[PDB]
Amino acid sequence: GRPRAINKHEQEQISRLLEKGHPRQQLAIIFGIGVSTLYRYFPASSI
DNA sequence: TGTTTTTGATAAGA
DNA sequence: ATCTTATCAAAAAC
Repeated sequence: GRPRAINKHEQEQISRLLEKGHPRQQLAIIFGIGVSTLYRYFPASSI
């Protein structure tokens, strides 16, 4: 199968950053993954 | 060349 | 312009 873009570690962190107000576009770029992926891992309707 | 799993563009959104 | 969501083709792995 294909590996995940972010490990469970990165998920807790990104989750945090997102709650702290970091723009998904910025996080995408930095972690080198796609904005759509972030919206999947963390629905807007969940922050 | 083949399956699986997850990625990421993308279109649509009373 | 923005933001979000689910879809779906295919990249990534083996």
